[PDB]
Amino acid sequence: DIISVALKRHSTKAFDASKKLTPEQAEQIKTLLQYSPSSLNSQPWHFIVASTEEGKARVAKSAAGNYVFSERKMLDASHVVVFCAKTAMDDVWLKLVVDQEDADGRFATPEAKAANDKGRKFFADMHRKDLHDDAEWMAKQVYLNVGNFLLGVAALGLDAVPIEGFDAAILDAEFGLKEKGYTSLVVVPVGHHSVEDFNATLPKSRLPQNITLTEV
Amino acid sequence: DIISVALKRHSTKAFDASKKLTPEQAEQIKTLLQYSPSSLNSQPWHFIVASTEEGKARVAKSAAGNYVFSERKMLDASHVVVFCAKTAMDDVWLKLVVDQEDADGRFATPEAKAANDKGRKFFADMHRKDLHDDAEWMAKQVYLNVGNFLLGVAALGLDAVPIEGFDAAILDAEFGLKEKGYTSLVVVPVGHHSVEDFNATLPKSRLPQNITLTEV
Ligand SMILES: Cc1cc2nc3c(=O)[nH]c(=O)nc-3n(C[C@H](O)[C@H](O)[C@H](O)COP(=O)(O)O)c2cc1C
Ligand SMILES: Cc1cc2nc3c(=O)[nH]c(=O)nc-3n(C[C@H](O)[C@H](O)[C@H](O)COP(=O)(O)O)c2cc1C
Ligand SMILES: O=C(O)c1cccnc1
Ligand SMILES: O=C(O)c1cccnc1
Repeated sequence: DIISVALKRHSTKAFDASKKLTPEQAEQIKTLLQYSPSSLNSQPWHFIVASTEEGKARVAKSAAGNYVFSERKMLDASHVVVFCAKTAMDDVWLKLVVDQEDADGRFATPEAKAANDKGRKFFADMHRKDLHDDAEWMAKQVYLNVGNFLLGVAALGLDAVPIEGFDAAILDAEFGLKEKGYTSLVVVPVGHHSVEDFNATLPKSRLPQNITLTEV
Repeated sequence: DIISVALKRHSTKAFDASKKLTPEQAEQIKTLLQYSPSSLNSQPWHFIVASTEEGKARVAKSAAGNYVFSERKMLDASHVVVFCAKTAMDDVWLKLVVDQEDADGRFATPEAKAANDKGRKFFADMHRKDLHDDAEWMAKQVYLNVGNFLLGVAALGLDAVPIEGFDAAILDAEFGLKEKGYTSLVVVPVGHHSVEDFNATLPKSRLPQNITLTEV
């Protein structure tokens, strides 16, 4: 039951450095990142999946100094995913999405294809020119992906933790993201928790529905 | 299996208005909204769950003008969730979260509780005072919740569609959100697709992982 999963998952505070994902699980986590939905199917994202110790070290540089509790989590875990957002929306990226939709056989005619591209241009241009929010709007889609991912990995029976506690500037420069047109937003170490994870046996806490939720 | 679910879910273009959530399902979707994770467990969110004809109509007012093709989706679905973000953060909201954690028994001492509050203040204050990004940061958490929700509902065997195509100004005023300190971001009709959902029988399209994903 997916509710069981939601009610039992937690942010892992410590991972077992000897516990690695199976080859199949590593396939599955990539599938989840890929198939997240997104406004307009714009998919405005890059993922860095670090599974080597050298790889994870490069990511963990972003936590050295000020985020050092995040460091252990990034280094101990089997796989560390950096979620990145496109910085500006390029008409090349919109073309590449609609051509992918076409290749997959989503459009019955070229009329259908041109109409999809036109719609996508309209909203994308609205974010950039009008609302001046295209970076933010693209970042929101990455956070949607994160939410999808966390539940997904929890349902696979894997431990994870979302981390905003890292230096985006450091991690960007470590992978040359600014120049490729990306920016790191969230790091998600994935694996199996150790006996040092105090949060594994703590009760979940949420505000009551009568505060957060109106039924009409 | 959750990967099956991720691969099979779709954005529903038309719902069957006769097909209601069971009373149990209506409780389950509320559970998912509440138990989404968030940075600092800040839960900077409100939900409107519209299940009456009256209620859905009030939401569908937001799909005036350019957003007309949203309207059907909002009226025909069994349940329609408006995801709202807090507009600025109040110290009252941070208190209410830490008091909730305490009531749920997450802290062994007052030292534990005071240190959690102070940590939450540190990052929260960083967003408002330094980065001037607290609105955006709270909205990002709401989108994480949306991602969690869409997969969750899909795992329950329910259809849904995320909608950014609505008039947030109209929906806010309809529900007096500005005055209560919220703003609508995403509308998610939930129910069962009809045979007129053209998207139910189309292939899923995503960019290939050789574009989106770097393994290190
Ligand atoms: C975007 C995001 C950022 C987070 N950053 C951190 C982090 O830097 N360090 C950490 O220990 N937990 C982090 N968390 C975990 C949260 O504190 C956690 O989701 C929240 O307290 C709810 O608990 P749960 O995830 O165990 O249900 C983050 C959560 C989210 C959603
Ligand atoms: C934030 C968000 C906003 C969306 N808004 C709309 C919308 O207003 N109308 C619509 O029909 N679909 C909307 N979509 C659906 C997307 O087009 C869909 O998620 C994407 O094409 C991928 O297809 P799938 O959800 O079937 O996998 C939205 C998706 C997201 C993530
Ligand atoms: O994905 C869509 O079709 C979409 C996204 C934003 C606004 N209107 C439509
Ligand atoms: O939730 C946390 O633990 C958190 C959030 C932001 C930054 N550092 C920690």
